[PDB]
Order: sequence, then C-alpha cells, then structure tokens
Amino acid sequence: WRKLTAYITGSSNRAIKADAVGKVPPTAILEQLRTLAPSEHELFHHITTDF
Amino acid sequence: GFNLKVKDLNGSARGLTQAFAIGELKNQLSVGALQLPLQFTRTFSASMTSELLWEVGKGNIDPVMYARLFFQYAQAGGALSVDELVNQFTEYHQSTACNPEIWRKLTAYITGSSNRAIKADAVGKVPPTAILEQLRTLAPSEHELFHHITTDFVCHVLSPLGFILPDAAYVYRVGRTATYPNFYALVDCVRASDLRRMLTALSSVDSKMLQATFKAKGALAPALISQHLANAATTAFERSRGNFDANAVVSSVLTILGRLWSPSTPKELDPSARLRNTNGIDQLRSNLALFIAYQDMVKQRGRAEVIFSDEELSSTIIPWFIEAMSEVSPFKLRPINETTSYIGQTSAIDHMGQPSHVVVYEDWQFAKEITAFTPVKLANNSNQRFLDVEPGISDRMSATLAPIGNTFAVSAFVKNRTAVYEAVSQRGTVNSNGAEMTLGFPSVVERDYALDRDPMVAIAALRTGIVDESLEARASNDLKRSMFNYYAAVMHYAVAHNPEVVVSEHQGVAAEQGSLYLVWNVRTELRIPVGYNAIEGGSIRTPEPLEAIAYNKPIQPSEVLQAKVLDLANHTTSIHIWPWHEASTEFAYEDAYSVTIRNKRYTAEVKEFELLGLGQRRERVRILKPTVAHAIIQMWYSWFVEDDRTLAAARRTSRDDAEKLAIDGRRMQNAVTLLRKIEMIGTTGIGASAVHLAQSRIVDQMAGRGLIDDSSDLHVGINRHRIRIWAGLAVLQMMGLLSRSEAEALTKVLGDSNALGMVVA
Amino acid sequence: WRKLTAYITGSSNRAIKADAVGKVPPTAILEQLRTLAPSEHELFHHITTDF
Amino acid sequence: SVDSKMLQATFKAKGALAPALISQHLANAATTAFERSRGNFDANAVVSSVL
Repeated sequence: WRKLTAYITGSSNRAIKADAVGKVPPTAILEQLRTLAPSEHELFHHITTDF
Repeated sequence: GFNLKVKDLNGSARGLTQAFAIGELKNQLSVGALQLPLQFTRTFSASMTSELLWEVGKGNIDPVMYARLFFQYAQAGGALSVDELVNQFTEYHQSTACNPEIWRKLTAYITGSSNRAIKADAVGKVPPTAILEQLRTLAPSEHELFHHITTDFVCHVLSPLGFILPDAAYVYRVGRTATYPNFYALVDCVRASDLRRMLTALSSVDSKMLQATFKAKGALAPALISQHLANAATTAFERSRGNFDANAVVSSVLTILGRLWSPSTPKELDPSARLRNTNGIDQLRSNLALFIAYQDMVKQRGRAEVIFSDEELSSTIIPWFIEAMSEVSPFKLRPINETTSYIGQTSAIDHMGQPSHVVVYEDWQFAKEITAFTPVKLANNSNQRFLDVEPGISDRMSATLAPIGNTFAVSAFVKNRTAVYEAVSQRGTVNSNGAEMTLGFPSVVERDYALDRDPMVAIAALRTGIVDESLEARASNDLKRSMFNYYAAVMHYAVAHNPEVVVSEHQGVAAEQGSLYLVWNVRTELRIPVGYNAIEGGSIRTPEPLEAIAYNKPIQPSEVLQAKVLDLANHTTSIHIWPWHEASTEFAYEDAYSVTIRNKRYTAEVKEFELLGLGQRRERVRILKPTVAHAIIQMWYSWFVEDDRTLAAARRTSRDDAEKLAIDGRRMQNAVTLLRKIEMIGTTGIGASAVHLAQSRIVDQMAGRGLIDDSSDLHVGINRHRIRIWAGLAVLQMMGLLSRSEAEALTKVLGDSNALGMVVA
Repeated sequence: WRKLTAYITGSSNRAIKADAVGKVPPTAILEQLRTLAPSEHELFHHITTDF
Repeated sequence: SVDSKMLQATFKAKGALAPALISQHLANAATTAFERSRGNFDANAVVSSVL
C-alpha cells in the first residue's frame, strides 16, 4: 500500500491527515500494480481492484 | 465442603481458631471469661460475589478505575506494593520528562508535516491512537499501561485537536476474589488511595491545563510545546507522596482502636485525650469488618507495639484517608445479616434430638451462559484480541445446557447429601466423640479448581491444623489466605444467628494481649455434649465457634449465590479484553462406541463438530470454560464417590440383614436415577445427535457389509442404554467434567447391582 | 416378611416423612422375597406384591 | 465484501487520513479477511452422499 500511496498522491506520506484534502485514482495504480506483479495470474488484480 | 468431628481441632485444625489465629498454638485453651460486649451491623466486606468484567480503557480519567485496576496488579502480587508500582511509572515518566525529544519524535507522527512553520501551520490535526503503537515500538511502558498513562495524558493536550479513537476500550476481567482483604492490602489499597490522590493529582493536570499554544487561528510552533510539556511533567513529578505510610498508621489506628475495645488499657486512661480530639471515631468501630484486620497484625506484626505512635495524633485526618474515606476497594458496607445467607444449615440427629452428622451448606444457584468463541488473534499474540462469538451455536448447546442446572438441583443435592448420609441410628447409636458437622461450601472448592489449584493436601494440613509451606510461595500465600475467609464467613453466620458477644482476650503472652474475641450465647439446643468447650449447666452462652453455628435449627439460605454472568462480547469484542487464554480452552473430544452385533464387535469413532452437527468448521474456538459446574459436579461427583465407599463399608459393618437390606435400595435405585438423569439428558438434541449418528453408522456396518438382521440390536435396553449413557457421559467429557477414568468408576457401578436397565423410558 | 419389606423400602427405623422415596419397579426384589419365601409355582406370590 | 468496506473514520471530513497509517489497518484488515476461510464442508462427498 505504502508504495501505492506514493501513487495515491505523489504528495505521499507527510502531514496532515495526509493534507486532509484532495484525491482521485482512477485506475492506473492498477497498472502500476501490474508492474509490480502480484496477481500471480491476473484478476487477483481485480480482487484488489474493487477492494 | 468440610467435615469435622466436633471435639477438637486442637490437634485437628490449628489451621483455624482465634487462638491459632494468635498463633497461640496448641491447647484446648481457655477464655478466662472476661469482659464487654459487642456486635455490629455491618460488614464492609469486599463484595462476596464480586468477580466482574470491567470495561477498561478510554476517554479522560476515570482515576478510579485506573487505580482500581492498578489495585489489581497490586492485588495480583504481580505487583507487590504500590510503591513498586509507582517507581516504574516515575521511572518511565521522568525518563520521559527530561526529553522534549520523545515528543518530538512523536511530533513527527503528530504530523509528518513535522517541525516547520507557522504555529506548525496553525491548521489541521487528528491522531487517533496509533502513535501509541508507535510508542509501543519505542518501548517505554516498561510494563505496559504506563502507555495508558501516556495515552490519556497527551490526548487531552491535543484536545482541542486532533481526533483520538483507540482500542483503549477494553475490558479487563477481574476475577474471583476475597471479601476480606488483609493488612497490607489495606495499606496498599490506601496507597492506592494515595494513588487515587495521585490519580487525581498527576493524573489530572500537568498539561491539562493549558497555555494558549493552540488558540485559533494559531496552533503551535513545533518542538516548542514539548518543552513545556516535558517540563510540565517535571512538575507532575515534583508533587509526589500521598498520605503518610499507611501501614503503621492503619495498624496504629487499629491498635488504637484495639485500645478501645479493651479491657483495660488506661493508657491515657484508654482512648482519651486523643479521644477528645475525636468525635469521628464513632463509625469506625461499628462494623465487624473493621475488626478483622487486627488479627492480621497480631500474627503479622507479631502483634505490634505502642498503638503506632498515633501517627503522632494526626488529628482527625488519617481516617480520612480510609476507603470509607478513599473508596478504593469493593469493600462493601453490608449488613451483617445479608453479608451472606446463601447458606442454610442442615443437620443429623439419632433422635438425639441433637445432631451429629450435620451439614450447613451454602447454596449457589447455577444456570446458563454458555459461550464458544474463537479467540481472535487480530494481532500477533497481542492482548488485542477480539474473542469472537460463534453465535447461536454454543447457544444451541446452551439450551441443552439449560435443563441441566435445574435438573441438577444442587440445593437439593446437598439436601440429598444429607438425606442419604444418614440412615437412622442404624448405623447409630454410636457417638460420644466429635460428632460430624459438615460444611457444605462449594465456593472455595469451586474457586480452587477454578483456580486449577490443588491445595487439598494443605487443606488437610489445615485439617490437622498445622498448615505449612515449601513451594510456590505466591500460591502459598493465597492458599493460606483463602482459608482465612472461611472462618471469616462463618462468623457472620455465627453472628447472624447469634449476634451477641463479649470480646475477651488471652493473656499468657506478649505483646500483651490475645484478642478480645468472641463468644456467643447459645443455649438453643438443650443438654448436649460436644467437647470441653462447654457443657454450660442449665443456661448456656458458649464461646467457640463452629458448633454454635451448628447450634440452631437448620434452614435454607436466602441468598441465591447465583453465579454472575460476564461480558467482553456484546459491544466489546470490537475492542478487546486482556488475558483469557486460560479463560478459554479450545473446544473438542472424540471417542468411539463399541458394541458387538451378533457376536461381532463393531466400533465407530466420533467427533465434536459434527457432533454438533456441523462439519467441520474453522477450527479455532476456545471456549469459555466451565468454572462453576465443573467443580460443582466435582462436588457432586465426589459426593457420590465417597459415599459408595462408606456405603459399602456400611454394608460391611452391617452385620445383620436389616441394615444390609436397608442399604440395598439405598444403594440401588438412586443410581439408576443417576441414570435417570443420564438418559434423560439423552433426551435432548444432543443426545440424539449422538444417537442418530450412532446407529446409522453401525447400521451400515452390518447391513452395508452383510447381514442386515439387526435393528433390534439397537433396541434392547441394554446396549441402548449403554450407548446412550456412554454417550451421555461422553458429553460431559467434552464438557470436560469427568475423566474417562472417572466415568470408568461409574462404570464400576456396572458390577452393581448388576440389575440395571429393565425397562425404560 | 415385614423385615423384608422393611428394607425394601427403605431402611426402617426413623422412616417417616416426605422424603424422596423413589421406589421402583420392584421387580427383582420380590425374588428375594421369594427366597425368603419358598418358591411355589410360578409366582402367585408376586401378584400379591402388586397388591 | 467487507474487510475494509467498513470502515473507520479515517477519512472523515475535514480530515482525511494520516499517510502510511491506514495501511496498517488495511493490511491487517485483510488478515481478518483471510482468517474466516472455508465455506461448506467438502462438497464432493456430500453431494455424492446426497446423491
């Protein structure tokens, strides 16, 4: 997640309530995650997608 | 409970007595006579039924809990004195106080936006815990919960800003306990009251309270407040030390008071000049509970010296540190009469008309509450556990559990236990010794096996008297301690029924007194022999003790002694409870039923989950254990078990028919009744679950294999019952209860009569 | 006879009161009583018991 | 469904959430998601059993 969080905002881990302001994914992270490669077979990605 | 032949304990339970209590040891032992009367109204006892599940951690300060909870470590002897408890705190805290750093690091956590401008932004916040767990990481609550100390402490400062939210919300299960505390207990409870005073003091304030270094629009420069706080804590340190040493004082007081019960201590001319300061004195005394400590000193302090120097006259102020004036402990001012009453008396007689195989018992009440929960490790072995209810399921079971309690009519057990015991003067008329009087007190017993604990050879050591020590001292103390209560409870009754005494002591000793102590004034039962303790011609008063409690007409109780129900479940398992690993056991038991069908033996093995009827779920349930009943049954059980010995013996000692014959039924019927229970408890769901399961599996074994000529084989009693019973007993075995071994002795009931099982149902 | 009885229920000399006297299927007992009896044909004897 | 749906407040406006932190909740939130594991019993036998 933390890595992802870097993606969640490149504004990443600093304060306050992580700014407590702003967002939006819209996917894309997914494809990052594809990169990292964890859906040993795919669509475990989906599992993560909705989740 | 405990049986005694009433003529001695001066050779048979100097593991008991006031003299003994003096540690004045060995003698039938006089009471000269000699003085002045008493009673109370009250008790102040803990809370006889106490044992509670306390929701634990949260908000701002409930000092009471905190301390009271503290009191639990202290109590836990796992924390000795309060002093020990405190040094730690300071040790972390001062270790804390001296560094603004600690905070600073935290501040990095407070916002990762950390130390830069302006009033640290002067905008935004929110914790909600979590920091805590960081702090756990850093590791400063040398033992925990110094963490709590820090928990409430920072948060408030935060407040206004951030937002909290934790799993401070907890429950701690405080368990089974005494009623009567004891000396240091007092003292430390008072130190805990000091701790209340602390608690109101350190805790509370030192940061509450306030600057302005928050004030909107601003917030606070970062690093800076740390300095305030760190030092703010220094002040929190500096106030240090509650009342004076309670120990001496209380004792001082006690003896002071001691010095009041008198005779005859005209030192000052008794409570006197010092008395004249007083006018609050008044109540102290007036509860029996209050006395009770004294004795403790007598042994403890060997019976100390010089009324504790009065704490040098501390005018009117140290009682005002008490719990009645610093309410630390459950100690419950409770009216003597109600102090207990689940006990009624019961008795024998040979047509005597007096009794001599006599039972006064305590009556419980026990019923449902059953819970099989999966402890949830929601963390890596952390106290942070939800204990997850497998709802309905246990509960399906609970209902089957339900018929039982009632059916197991324990109150009647004891009724029975007498009813049985004696037969007429058959075995009599055969007494002029210490007649039996038997005391039906599950409670301790319950407690000990509920405490795992197996004192009973030490209890026996009490039995002889001389009760002594060589191992796990903690336990030993406990072992001892527990004992105290007993007599303690007793007098209540003693008093209850005869609430009249004169306090008189034994000389022949140093420090110089021997407990003004008590006597009662029985005369109830008439011309009666029972030890040198009397007779008291015509008229009767009488000094000591048990017997007197024998000396009434038996009765029922009026206290239920219903077991308490507990929670860390509803609402609370969203949050945890701490240690209970023990408090639960993993679910299970599997065994196999063997029967020989047309001369070929068949055997099928069976298991729990499915015994519920449920393949074969998660497998991760620990179960709230059966604290009560396992024991109560082991009473029941045991009660049964001795009896056969006696009974067999009784037959042996029967050397005519009539007696033997009397034994017969007396022997018999009732067993099958046991059986009546057991098959009956087969008529339940759960019995049936076995049964259904059972036959079927068999059925195939013959039919499925060959010969099918057999349903019948289920349907003669013998076997039927056999399985049923066995099964029924089996249930118990996953109810823990028995041992297969122990059942086996019940199986020894098989030889007998060998009648058995004609007809049903 | 009495004697026999006397035990059968139930142990005699105080013998009084609402107790709990779960007498039984008496069944066997009788045969003791038979023993004490003589043993004439079948049982009449038993009836009598029932009586 | 669930294991994160479902919920804290570590979002609640004006706030949002400290960064890294929620991860811990979630990661572990997933652990619970793990722990429940195993549906009905083995269908195979059973169905056949039934059959």
